[PDB]
Amino acid sequence: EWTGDNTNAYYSDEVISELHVGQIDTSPYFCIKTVKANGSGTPVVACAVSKQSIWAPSFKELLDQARYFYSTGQSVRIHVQKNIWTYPLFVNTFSANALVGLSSCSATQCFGPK
Amino acid sequence: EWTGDNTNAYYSDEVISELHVGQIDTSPYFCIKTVKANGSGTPVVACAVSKQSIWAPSFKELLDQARYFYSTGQSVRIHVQKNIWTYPLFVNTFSANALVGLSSCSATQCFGPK
Amino acid sequence: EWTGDNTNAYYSDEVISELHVGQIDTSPYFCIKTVKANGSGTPVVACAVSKQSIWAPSFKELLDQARYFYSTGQSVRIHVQKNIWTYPLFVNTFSANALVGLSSCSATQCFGPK
Amino acid sequence: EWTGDNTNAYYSDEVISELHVGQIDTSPYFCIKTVKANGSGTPVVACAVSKQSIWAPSFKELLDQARYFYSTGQSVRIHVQKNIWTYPLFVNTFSANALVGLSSCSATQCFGPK
Amino acid sequence: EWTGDNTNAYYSDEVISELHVGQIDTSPYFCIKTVKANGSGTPVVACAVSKQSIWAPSFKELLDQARYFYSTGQSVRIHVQKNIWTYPLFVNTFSANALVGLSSCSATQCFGPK
Ligand SMILES: CC(=O)N[C@@H]1[C@@H](O)[C@H](O[C@@H]2O[C@H](CO)[C@H](O)[C@H](O[C@]3(C(=O)O)C[C@H](OC(C)=O)[C@@H](NC(C)=O)[C@H]([C@H](O)[C@H](O)CO)O3)[C@H]2O)[C@@H](CO)O[C@H]1O
Ligand SMILES: CC(=O)N[C@@H]1[C@@H](O)[C@H](O[C@@H]2O[C@H](CO)[C@H](O)[C@H](O[C@]3(C(=O)O)C[C@H](OC(C)=O)[C@@H](NC(C)=O)[C@H]([C@H](O)[C@H](O)CO)O3)[C@H]2O)[C@@H](CO)O[C@H]1O
Ligand SMILES: CC(=O)N[C@@H]1[C@@H](O)[C@H](O[C@@H]2O[C@H](CO)[C@H](O)[C@H](O[C@]3(C(=O)O)C[C@H](OC(C)=O)[C@@H](NC(C)=O)[C@H]([C@H](O)[C@H](O)CO)O3)[C@H]2O)[C@@H](CO)O[C@H]1O
Ligand SMILES: CC(=O)N[C@@H]1[C@@H](O)[C@H](O[C@@H]2O[C@H](CO)[C@H](O)[C@H](O[C@]3(C(=O)O)C[C@H](OC(C)=O)[C@@H](NC(C)=O)[C@H]([C@H](O)[C@H](O)CO)O3)[C@H]2O)[C@@H](CO)O[C@H]1O
Ligand SMILES: CC(=O)N[C@@H]1[C@@H](O)[C@H](O[C@@H]2O[C@H](CO)[C@H](O)[C@H](O[C@]3(C(=O)O)C[C@H](OC(C)=O)[C@@H](NC(C)=O)[C@H]([C@H](O)[C@H](O)CO)O3)[C@H]2O)[C@@H](CO)O[C@H]1O
Repeated sequence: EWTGDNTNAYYSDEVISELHVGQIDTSPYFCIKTVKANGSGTPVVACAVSKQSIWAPSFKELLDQARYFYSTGQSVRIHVQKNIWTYPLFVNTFSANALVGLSSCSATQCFGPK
Repeated sequence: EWTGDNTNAYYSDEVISELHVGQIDTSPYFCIKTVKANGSGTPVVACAVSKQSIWAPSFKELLDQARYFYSTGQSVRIHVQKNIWTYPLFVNTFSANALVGLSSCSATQCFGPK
Repeated sequence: EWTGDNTNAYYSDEVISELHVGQIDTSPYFCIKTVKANGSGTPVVACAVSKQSIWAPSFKELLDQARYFYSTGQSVRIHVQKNIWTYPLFVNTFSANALVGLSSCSATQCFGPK
Repeated sequence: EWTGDNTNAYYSDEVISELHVGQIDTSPYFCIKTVKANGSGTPVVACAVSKQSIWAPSFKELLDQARYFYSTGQSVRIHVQKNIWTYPLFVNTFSANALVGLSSCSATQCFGPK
Repeated sequence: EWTGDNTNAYYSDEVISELHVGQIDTSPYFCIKTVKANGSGTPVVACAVSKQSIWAPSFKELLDQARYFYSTGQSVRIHVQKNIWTYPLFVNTFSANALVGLSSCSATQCFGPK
């Protein structure tokens, strides 16, 4: 597997606008909400769950990176894999998207699989 | 279990006003006090204990996130489970509330379960 | 044991004024000096030593918390257990106090045991 | 092996201009892009992969250091070993350069091997 | 062993002016350069190597504390043990000094062994 697999999806020129940390079924997790830097479109929501999904190994790196980009408010590219979380109340509150990568998009092009 | 279970409690539009770190029964722990961003109402006190309660797996994530929101002063929703801690002097000093989640809040929304 | 045991000592409305990191007898350690926010009294010195004393598990959390409170200069309550470190040259340079807790302070109270 | 081995390459007076975090083959990884502080020349891209290459032990230290230099915008020397990554879609998105070191730069000389 | 032993050396009223991270012999390492806050004297160079020397247990604490004082720019006392590193290319790039302690300095004194 790779963040850049064509079976994953991404959204460019986004800003991380909200951050949540919690626990589910023994696993700490976090979710983020992103919106278009320019105010258009519909929010993207994605979550990472410790020790859950094939993306578990990157949980801490992604949590730290989401925090960094959340604090700067800079434009970024969000990489997700759809339809991963199945807990229905969790999905209704957040989404089924697993967060699988984060890329800066500084005044050029987003620096990630494209 | 889940942060968002309706058997937990939450308080929206709060700011983390105080922070404490210590140790109990060989466990590092921390506590936070939150108040409404507008100053109304009664403070909420909640703690996390690294090796105790079903919420122990999220100790480090919650500590880091509480430290972050404390440093920014921004509005949050705090999620707790009531009636968890049992050492009477500890409960007298802080509360029986276990901290189980933290969500950032906009002016109109909080990004977490409700 | 507990930070809040009445056999420990604490000092309210202190500012962390100095910070030192070193190694002793295979153990990284840190020491802080604190002085009353209003100028009265005598400095307090306390240290935490990795993998040494009953307070060992808290070493990392306390070091991180002391760094933060040191960086802000805010008024804190420092909790110690006296007469723990016995290395006489160490003691003479620093103190025999083990650091066992740190609490933020408001105008009227500090957020921790008393 | 050593960051400073003469079989590695380095580029002085660079500014980290992009940062990317993801996962590949069960391993967290990050990539950075740097450009000459004066705008001449062409960008340098290098990546670290937490579980891969002889440089894996330094993954966390390099990621932490990269994030700090990225946040300051200061001029740095980036040290790489060429021709390490082999997955073609990864190489063509980023490069085959393994990141092996990062040095601050004085106004006249960078603090590291040359 | 102790940071404060007779056989170690120290330099007061310094500022950490440069920082380098790398890897050698499978071990992450870092080096710092310090200069007198008042511009006088000769710079001090010292390194820490994760799996090497009797000071290896303090690697991460010294890294974090070096990074802290580097970002604040405040004046410090740097403690070293001389003639530790032996690989000639490394010593000639950096120094044979092992970093063994860091102490905050006020205008009149430093908070550490002397
Ligand atoms: C640039 C211009 O002249 N006019 C833009 C127009 O290009 C906008 O269309 C988007 O532009 C951005 C530029 O970075 C992207 O190219 C975007 O493509 C993606 C994206 O990177 O966000 C590709 C992505 O594809 C994949 C395989 O993941 C799309 N994701 C999915 C699941 O399909 C997303 C997604 O559709 C969008 O992000 C919105 O959700 O787009 C272009 O679509 C256009 C957008 O309003 O406005 C002009 O100003
Ligand atoms: C409520 C129920 O369904 N059954 C109760 C059960 O909860 C009672 O309480 C726990 O019993 C266990 C023994 O199996 C423990 O004694 C526990 O005490 C501690 C603990 O060691 O876990 C003491 C601890 O105090 C200190 C100084 O650390 C408490 N920590 C704090 C911060 O207060 C913890 C903590 O409250 C719990 O671990 C949270 O889950 O509890 C008892 O609370 C049990 C016996 O008293 O009987 C049942 O009927
Ligand atoms: C070299 C050989 O003996 N036979 C070749 C062989 O090149 C092809 O197999 C690939 O090439 C070698 C075989 O060991 C590489 O090790 C590579 O393995 C990885 C690895 O898992 O370590 C693949 C990995 O790709 C992914 C998606 O993770 C590479 N990672 C990246 C970011 O590119 C790493 C990495 O390059 C090295 O670990 C660097 O040290 O190598 C094998 O997949 C084989 C066709 O499969 O053809 C033979 O001729
Ligand atoms: C203006 C005036 O009235 N007096 C100063 C006078 O204080 C100077 O003496 C130096 O002052 C600084 C104050 O922090 C230090 O005390 C310095 O001593 C050390 C030091 O702490 O840096 C002690 C150290 O000793 C040991 C055993 O490590 C010395 N290190 C070594 C390996 O020998 C270092 C080192 O020699 C210096 O830091 C410079 O590299 O000095 C006092 O020497 C006095 C001379 O500077 O001039 C007046 O201005
Ligand atoms: C009695 C006699 O003949 N020699 C001893 C001897 O024990 C000491 O010399 C060390 O002994 C072995 C021989 O290699 C060590 O391996 C050491 O080499 C390294 C090491 O691997 O630990 C090499 C290393 O170089 C690299 C590229 O990693 C050195 N690291 C650096 C950054 O220079 C380290 C390092 O210098 C030491 O580990 C620090 O403790 O050493 C030989 O140096 C000799 C002291 O050097 O004392 C004699 O009694």
